[PDB]
Amino acid sequence: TIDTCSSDSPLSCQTDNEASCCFNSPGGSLLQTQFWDYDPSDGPSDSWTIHGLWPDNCDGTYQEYCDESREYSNITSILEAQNRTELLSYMKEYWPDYEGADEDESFWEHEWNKHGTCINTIEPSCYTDYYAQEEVGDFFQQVVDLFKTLDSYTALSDAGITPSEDATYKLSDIEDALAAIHDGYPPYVGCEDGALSQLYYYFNVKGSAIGGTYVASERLEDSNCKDSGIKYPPKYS
Ligand SMILES: *[C@@H]1O[C@H](CO)[C@@H](O[C@@H]2O[C@H](CO)[C@@H](O)[C@H](O)[C@H]2NC(C)=O)[C@H](O)[C@H]1NC(C)=O
Ligand SMILES: *[C@@H]1O[C@H](CO)[C@@H](O)[C@H](O)[C@H]1NC(C)=O
Repeated sequence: TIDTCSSDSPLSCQTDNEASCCFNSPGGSLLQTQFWDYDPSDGPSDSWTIHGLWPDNCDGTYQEYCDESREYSNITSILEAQNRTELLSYMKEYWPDYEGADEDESFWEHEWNKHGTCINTIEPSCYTDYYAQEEVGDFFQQVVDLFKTLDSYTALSDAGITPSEDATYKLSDIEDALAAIHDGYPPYVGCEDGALSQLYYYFNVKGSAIGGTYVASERLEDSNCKDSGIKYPPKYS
């Protein structure tokens, strides 16, 4: 399985170290991203859903599509062959493609192909007793594991911010509510058509992107929402 690194490994971006299986670089800013899909709606009525996990450069630029030799068109088959049946079921529910389950496969391919291949600490050479595409399955499990710790809907709700046909909301309230689950660092807050739509939670990493310690870090992009008037549309309305 993946190599392990010391829990006092140096923090990506925040320190100056050499890329290795125990140092995420140049992709040292890891973004756990989420969606609020209301039209069409997906996922539970009271949960956001997974967009992905992206390695950005420390300056906010990013690499994409970093390894054509490890791009795939069969993520669902890879997960089944690895017996990750509960992970796959969870993905269908919490990492949906909005268009429908039949588009889930292409969405997951996109996320692995585009972004997973750019996570340097995930490469096969970072494994003991590697088996073909082990890191692909490991990556999907890690996204889910991080997502589970970032329950945006509850954090918002606890701050009095719940989807509504009529209520509208202030950016800074949205930001503060979400910062409370992220060590005081707000996520990127993305709106569409004046509706709350996307979140990026930024982290730096001690050790490997699989299994290392994810440390809440400062957002490298703030928001494209207006300061107020933000709609939080109810799902399945
Ligand atoms: C998913 O697709 C990949 C890419 O084709 C499969 O891995 C290849 O398997 C072929 C045919 O068995 C091997 O000869 C190649 O060497 C493999 N390529 C790599 C990069 O490993 C993989 O087996 C597929 N997985 C499942 C479960 O269907
Ligand atoms: C999945 O189970 C099959 C059949 O038991 C086994 O051959 C295979 O090695 C397993 N793979 C993993 C990753 O657990």
